[PDB]
Amino acid sequence: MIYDFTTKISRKNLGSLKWDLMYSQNPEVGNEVVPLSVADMEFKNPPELIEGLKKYLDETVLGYTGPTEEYKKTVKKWMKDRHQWDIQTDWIINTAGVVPAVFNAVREFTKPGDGVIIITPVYYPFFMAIKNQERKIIECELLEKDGYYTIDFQKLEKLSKDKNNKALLFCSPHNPVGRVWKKDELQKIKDIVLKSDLMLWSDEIHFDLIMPGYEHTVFQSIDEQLADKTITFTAPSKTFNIAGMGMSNIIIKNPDIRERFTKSRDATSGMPFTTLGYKACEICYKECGKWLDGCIKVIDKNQRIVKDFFEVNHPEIKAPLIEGTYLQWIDFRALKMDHKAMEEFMIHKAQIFFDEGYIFGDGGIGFERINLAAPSSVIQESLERLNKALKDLK
Amino acid sequence: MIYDFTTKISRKNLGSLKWDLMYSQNPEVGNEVVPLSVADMEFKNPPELIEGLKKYLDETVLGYTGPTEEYKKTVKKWMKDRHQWDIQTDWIINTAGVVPAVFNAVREFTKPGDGVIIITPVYYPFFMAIKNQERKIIECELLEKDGYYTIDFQKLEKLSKDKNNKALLFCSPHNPVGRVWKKDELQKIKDIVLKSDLMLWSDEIHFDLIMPGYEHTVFQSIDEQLADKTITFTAPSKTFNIAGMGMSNIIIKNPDIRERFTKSRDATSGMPFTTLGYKACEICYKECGKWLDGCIKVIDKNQRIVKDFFEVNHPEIKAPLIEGTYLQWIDFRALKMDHKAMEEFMIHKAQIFFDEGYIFGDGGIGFERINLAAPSSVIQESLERLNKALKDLK
Ligand SMILES: *Cc1c(COP(=O)(O)O)cnc(C)c1O
Ligand SMILES: *Cc1c(COP(=O)(O)O)cnc(C)c1O
Repeated sequence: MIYDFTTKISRKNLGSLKWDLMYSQNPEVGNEVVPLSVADMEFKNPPELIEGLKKYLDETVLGYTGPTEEYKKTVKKWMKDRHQWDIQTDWIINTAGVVPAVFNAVREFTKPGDGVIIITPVYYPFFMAIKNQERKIIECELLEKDGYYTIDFQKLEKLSKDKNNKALLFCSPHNPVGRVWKKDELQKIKDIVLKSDLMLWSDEIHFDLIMPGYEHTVFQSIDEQLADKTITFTAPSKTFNIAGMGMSNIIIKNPDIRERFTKSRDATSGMPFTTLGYKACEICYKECGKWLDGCIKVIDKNQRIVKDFFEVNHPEIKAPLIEGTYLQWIDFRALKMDHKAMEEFMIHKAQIFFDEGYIFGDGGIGFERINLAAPSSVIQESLERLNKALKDLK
Repeated sequence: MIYDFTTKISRKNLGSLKWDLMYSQNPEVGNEVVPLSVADMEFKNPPELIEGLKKYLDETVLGYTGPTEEYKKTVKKWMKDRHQWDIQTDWIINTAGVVPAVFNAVREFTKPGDGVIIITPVYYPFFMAIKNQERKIIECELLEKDGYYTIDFQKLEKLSKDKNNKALLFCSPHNPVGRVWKKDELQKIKDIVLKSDLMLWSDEIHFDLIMPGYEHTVFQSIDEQLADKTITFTAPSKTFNIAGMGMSNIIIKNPDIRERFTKSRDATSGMPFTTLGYKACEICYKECGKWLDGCIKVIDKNQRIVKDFFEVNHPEIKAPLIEGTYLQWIDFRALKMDHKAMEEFMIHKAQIFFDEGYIFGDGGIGFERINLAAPSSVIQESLERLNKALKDLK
């Protein structure tokens, strides 16, 4: 199959939440502008998936649908071959998206007033899943040194000792800083977790999007006792740009926890009957491996394009390479602009639409998250607009 | 076009909930057997839909997607053209299925211990939506005389006086009895509702599947004040056999009720991001009207086959014609077999898989619901199989 990561596509007036958001923020945005905000790709989906879905549409009946044993086997096989992770078919529980699964986790395993620990700054829906259900957000801020983010273990161990805290909501790879947790880091966290009564909710939706050289370790794969009280969220959506196919594979080893998560889901959302969602995931894992390799190559090229751009044109702004995800963390703090001013400038002066750093927590103030999943030429067009805007800003 | 309502299809090992349930119940079931239980059709989807979805796939990106204004106008046009019902586009709230919407209504407009009135026997998920959320199921049993079901207005009024009951969860057309409510019946229910603090939740998922000779009336369309406190559940799933596309259109006129409903949805399932869900509904409404006409004819043709079948071979068993839906209600109380025992007989001796009447409430004990949405030849095969089983039964 021949893949395309070069065609500049347009998603204007097509129901794209990302594009509609851009036009809503700046009605005067040029027609040549492409948003680099929300985490979905500016690439057509894998050809095999599209051809596969069309083939399926000619065979199937779009009725009440559930996962086939083959589907489960395919997900189990992906975890094995791609992550040296041994799971069983009956460990897989499906939800229409990871966020709803997270909301469900909080709903079922905690009560109002209970605390949930998250490492910040981080993917904003985490905050929502907690406080929106009246639970307490317990922040364990990341330590940062010259752009490199690490875990505050002393503080984390302290928080785990607080009986009111019922679980650790973990992001791995960690959005938006692009960290792919090292084995030693995961070991320290594992010890803290097993030492307390904390449950482990590990969101590893970005675990297939790792940059060259780095290695992802499925958290619950390093210890069976840890796995006994862990809920791991996975899905093919971020990997193959199918967030609009709504299908997630939540892995839960413990029968008691699994059955509680399922009961709760069945009272809110219910079981996913989306036939194409099941098939899309199967097709991706079975046939879209080569496409993913090519996608990662382009992303790696793009993070280097960004890094180079600032080293050459505006050295005080830092865009370090990331370890995972296709979301790069750019440090604009040297501009000495508060986050509201930055946002205003990016949207109206540079017409570059990032996911403003501050939305991920106060630790993101001064930073900008750029979506690298676009053609290199598109990234270049955007940086040049920024270039002229920054120069004008003088 | 050439619409196929004759090809006997097989959905074995394809993830069909209906078929898998069948095999689970009778591993020895013959390969010639087709289930007539779960409410999805044993027909392939509308040609226009399939060609439209394939075309859409060649042009779209499967990312985070929301409804377009065109989508909304199309939903509005369908209500206007097909039901003489004037709705506004901002009245439309989307969910991934009607059942989740019902759970949402119960969770947001009532509290634990509150009562929700339902007219039984009825679609079983209704019971679950209430009971599994710690709410009280308040049954208002339908009156039955020679097969025809009517509303017990006296009981409904009595129950409406209990301030603990917060709403009436209505099914129109009514599954599983097949009643399409007359304006006279709806007006009488309305007066009872308007004189109380009862909210109205009208599940009208079957309102496009009306048999010749009858006409559905959207409940909230008969009175503006009733509409002010009514939540109407609609979707294209039952109509075009796309329960596997996960897209429902919940119509809520009142701004405050709507806002609350949406808030409740966002705290549990969030909005549907399904790209194909929105497109499938728009295609069906715009291009699949003729297919639907052909489908209803076969359903009408089949219900008459069932009716005549019993009158000729087992007249003590009654299967009267229905007014709406494609689910026919059969009275098997003349066999004097307790339900659990009768189910056993149907599953193993006759190898006919109905939706056992008792599952819809005690009022269904002794009845069987047959899915008419299948090729006429398939209905005949099934009936002939039960015929032998019945005779041998003696
Ligand atoms: C994108 C993203 C999700 C995905 O939600 P889906 O609805 O399953 O696509 C969950 N977690 C993080 C950390 C993400 O960045
Ligand atoms: C089939 C049916 C539904 C459809 O539910 P979905 O969640 O949209 O599949 C809802 N209500 C009744 C009365 C039905 O018979």
